[PDB]
Amino acid sequence: DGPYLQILEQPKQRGFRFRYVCEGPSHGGLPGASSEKNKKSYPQVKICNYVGPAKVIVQLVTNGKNIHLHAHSLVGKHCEDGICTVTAGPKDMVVGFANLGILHVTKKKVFETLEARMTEACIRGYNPGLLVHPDLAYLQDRQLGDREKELIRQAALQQTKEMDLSVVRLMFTAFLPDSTGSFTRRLEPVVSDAIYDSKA
Ligand SMILES: *C(=N)N1CC[C@H](NS(=O)(=O)Cc2ccc(Cl)cc2Br)C1
Repeated sequence: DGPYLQILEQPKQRGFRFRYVCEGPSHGGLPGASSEKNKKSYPQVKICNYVGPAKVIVQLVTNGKNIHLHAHSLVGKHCEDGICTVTAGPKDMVVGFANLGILHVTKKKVFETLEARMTEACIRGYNPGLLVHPDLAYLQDRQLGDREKELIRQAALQQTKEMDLSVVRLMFTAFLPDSTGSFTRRLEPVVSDAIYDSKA
């Protein structure tokens, strides 16, 4: 059986509030579903049917029937431009995320963000067929043609109206190395349970 990503512990659905810019940095983390005062635990995945070096990304996605990129940003260690990028392996294939925050996007900046996020996803091959638009399906970086840009602007416009800023999901995607060592072999992604803003 082929290599696949496994969720071992989900994020907890309720009880963690989305943070604002003004709270600054944080050493704390979105809790795992099984977390307790006395034994804190965190979202945790495992790469399976493969041992060796790997890349794991976390993206923030929506809780709609057609799952898309969310406008909020993952922040914390190993977070850039709303994506958390870590390594796995070469022996231990289990990866945890103990420093995840979900940063409120500026409403008014939802569109600009999405467009900003959709582009990067398409450039990097981070699930654009699935998460941006069906016809952007040519995943895998990438120099953007004019027709790609227009689907993106159109998608972003459309999906900005749809955006629910009170709920997100994590999407985990693992990458294995090609012959050159570049992490190119993308395994099918896995979506987490919904996370709802506490607002407290
Ligand atoms: C940033 N300057 N903020 C001011 C209000 C928020 N503060 S907080 O630390 O995020 C928690 C808080 C505190 C008081 C009130 Cl009334 C609401 C909230 Br969410 C962000």
